Amino acid sequence: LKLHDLRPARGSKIARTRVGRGDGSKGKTAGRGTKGTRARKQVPVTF
RNA sequence: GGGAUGAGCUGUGGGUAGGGGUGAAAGGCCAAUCAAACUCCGUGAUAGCUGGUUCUCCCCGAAAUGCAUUUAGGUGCAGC
Ligand SMILES: [Mg+2]
Ligand SMILES: [Mg+2]
Ligand SMILES: [Mg+2]
Ligand SMILES: [Mg+2]
Ligand SMILES: [Mg+2]
Ligand SMILES: [Mg+2]
Ligand SMILES: [Mg+2]
Ligand SMILES: [Mg+2]
Ligand SMILES: [Mg+2]
Ligand SMILES: [Mg+2]
Ligand SMILES: [Mg+2]
Ligand SMILES: [Mg+2]
Ligand SMILES: [Mg+2]
Repeated sequence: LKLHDLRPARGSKIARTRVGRGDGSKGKTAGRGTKGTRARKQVPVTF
């Protein structure tokens, strides 16, 4: 009853990771680290 | 300082247009840009390259080696 009583099951929904938002999280390279290809592009699986 | 009746200078009007013109030839000039003008479009071209990437705390925590490579400042797999 009463729409203000519905809550999702625990573990069903978890917040997305925002990756370029300061030093306390994935800071500036956003997990990329490198200076090479992988810092700006993807490497094809076939290469 | 050079020429200053000459292969002179100059006005007005016109013509040659981009891998094309024009050049007593320097790759010179073609609207302050020229070893291929400019504008718009393809187009948010591509760049193994440079730069940038924004709030917090808790736990753990490297590598800079091997192999191969049109490879050596890149990448794949292993190692961590
Ligand atoms: Mg910073
Ligand atoms: Mg990562
Ligand atoms: Mg890398
Ligand atoms: Mg490096
Ligand atoms: Mg950087
Ligand atoms: Mg593909
Ligand atoms: Mg004319
Ligand atoms: Mg020459
Ligand atoms: Mg000019
Ligand atoms: Mg041209
Ligand atoms: Mg060309
Ligand atoms: Mg296209
Ligand atoms: Mg520790």
